[PDB]
Amino acid sequence: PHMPFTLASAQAIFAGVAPSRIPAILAEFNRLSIEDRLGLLWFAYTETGRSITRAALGAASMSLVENLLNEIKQKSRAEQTQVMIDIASRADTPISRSYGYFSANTKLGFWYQLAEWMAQGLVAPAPKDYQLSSAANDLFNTIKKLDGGQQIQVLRDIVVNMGFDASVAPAPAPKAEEFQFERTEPVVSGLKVDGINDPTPLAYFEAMNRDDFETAVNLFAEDGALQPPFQKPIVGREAILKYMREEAQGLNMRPAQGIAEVLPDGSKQLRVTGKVQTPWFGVNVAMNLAWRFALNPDGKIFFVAIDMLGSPEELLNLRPPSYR
Ligand SMILES: CC1=C(/C=C/C(C)=C/C=C/C(C)=C/C=C/C=C(C)/C=C/C=C(C)/C=C/C2=C(C)C(=O)CCC2(C)C)C(C)(C)CCC1
Repeated sequence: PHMPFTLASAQAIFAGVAPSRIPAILAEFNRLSIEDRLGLLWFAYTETGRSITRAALGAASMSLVENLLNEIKQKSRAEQTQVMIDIASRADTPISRSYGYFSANTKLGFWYQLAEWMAQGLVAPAPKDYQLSSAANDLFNTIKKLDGGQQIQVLRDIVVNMGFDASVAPAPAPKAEEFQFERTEPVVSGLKVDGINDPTPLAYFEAMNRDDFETAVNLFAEDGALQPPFQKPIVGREAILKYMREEAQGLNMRPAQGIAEVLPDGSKQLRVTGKVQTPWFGVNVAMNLAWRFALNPDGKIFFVAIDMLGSPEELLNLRPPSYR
């Protein structure tokens, strides 16, 4: 009584989340000292900071970054050093709580602008000067082996999980942290995805590529879910649309091959792969992704998982029975 999908059985399609070195890297990072973490972030960012899109965030998000960074700027070098520690360790402090309330791209923008100020000498370069442990230097080496997309996904996971959240069920973020980006490249040309004819996943890509989230969210079942890489599923159309507006806007998605299986009741499981650009890096970083779709018999998306991949070989279709 495989059908219909539940969230669990949907999560399990095509052997579940694509295998990755990222979880072990994040777990190892989280066991380091706070100084080792900040120092490693300085070096990790020194690889990738050149290719970051300058001036990416919109006005309202930039105002939040700049207000908080102002409060930081007029602290002493010692207090500034301590504030980076408080945020990075998710300490209960006013500034760490303020950071905790930021949507994800506002958090990334905060550190971007801080890193610029650290270069103007407007803020203490304490991360630059931290003495890394062997464990930290070993982890650095491991990270440098990841592909470009994997490296920025590690940075992102680390940055967005910083700050203190005082509430177990916080409010949705302000409507001004929505639609943060303005596109630079033309919308991706009408997709041919070798192996995928089903109109649902093709409409999904078409809508997301032109920021048409009203279309995209209406492709979901009422109780449908969207699972971002190494994140919990976002469930129902209200939550999914809010998330799409906050975090899935301005992406260029180039799925190019995939496969389907039809279940006896007409449900369908699909796994599509290809390359995606984030407005944070533009054409500079092509992330290798897989989308795993579970469709109900009416063609609605019950579930879509987005898995971060690491290699060209992971783009190919998986091989039953184990889906390797
Ligand atoms: C901290 C720190 C520092 C500064 C760090 C800085 C400055 C880091 C900046 C990092 C940035 C900017 C990273 C951005 C990463 C963005 C990524 C990896 C985006 C991936 C997006 C994906 C994969 C989306 C795919 C999706 C698809 C395809 C769907 O179909 C549905 C939606 C969605 C799931 C969204 C300094 C140096 C001061 C030292 C002290 C500590």
